[PDB]
Amino acid sequence: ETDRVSKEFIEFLKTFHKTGQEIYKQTKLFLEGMHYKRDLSIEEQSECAQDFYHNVAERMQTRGKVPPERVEKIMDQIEKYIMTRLYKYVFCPETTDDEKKDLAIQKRIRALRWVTPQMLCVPVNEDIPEVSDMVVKAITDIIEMDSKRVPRDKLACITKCSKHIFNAIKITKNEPASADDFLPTLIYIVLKGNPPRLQSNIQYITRFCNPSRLMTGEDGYYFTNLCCAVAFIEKLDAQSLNLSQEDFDRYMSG
Ligand SMILES: [Mg+2]
Repeated sequence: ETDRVSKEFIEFLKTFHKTGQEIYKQTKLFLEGMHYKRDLSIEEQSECAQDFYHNVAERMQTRGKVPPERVEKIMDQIEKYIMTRLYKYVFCPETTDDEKKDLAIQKRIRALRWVTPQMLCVPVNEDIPEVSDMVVKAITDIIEMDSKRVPRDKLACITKCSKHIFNAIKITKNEPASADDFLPTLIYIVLKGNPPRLQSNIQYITRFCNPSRLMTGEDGYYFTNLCCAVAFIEKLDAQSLNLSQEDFDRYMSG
């Protein structure tokens, strides 16, 4: 696969022949350097990648007189390339509590399989085949996030998931979904899906995705909601589900 990305990257840079070859050298040198920084904290490595993005984006416009309109495409090609290559080294580092967190969240979600959409006031009626299918399609995308290496592709999965969510809500209510309808539905989808390495995926995106795509409202709104969904689940309690500590503890055990 990576060879496919390398070919696509090299072929893509010839398109800009002049500046292209230059960017390729800079990119190859950045990776060579990251090899020597493998032992640093994931935060610092994230900083090297974030700086690399910034510095290369400001080196074309100037030295290459490249149109600020074509830059975006290029940057996406660069992220695809380097992240496709760093993935094995920066995703869920043994040097972080990423794995311990993936496990706690997984165990946590697995212990909450008794939580119903009703308890969460979720505007989703799975007794309606169409809605049920929307729900499973949503889960599919959230789960497939883990199989993607590039942060942008991981984001695309989150977006595809949320779009199935809105249709599930639309069909159930027979009208457009309200603002307050989303988050509860996403929490439900995550509870029923228990997405692989949820915490590692969230951190990876936050660490190596071009920040320009995370708080711009586009995929940023969806990403923020998923983080908010995980946090909601982490601290979910009796009152949270609209119950008395009594009931809650009953379910949680028996
Ligand atoms: Mg889909």
